[PDB]
Amino acid sequence: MAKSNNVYVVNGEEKVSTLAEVAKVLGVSRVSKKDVEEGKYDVVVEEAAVSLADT
Repeated sequence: MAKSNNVYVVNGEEKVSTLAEVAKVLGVSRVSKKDVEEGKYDVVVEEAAVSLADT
């Protein structure tokens, strides 16, 4: 994940401001900021409108 206004896309679906969203699709428990920092999966991070950035 919950950032100021940095939001993600649930593997190309819904937009949520917390990586717990993708964890649903990724079949994982609570994949969070480690995904962003370690680069686990191809999740996109952008303020509000994502799916074309991944900051």
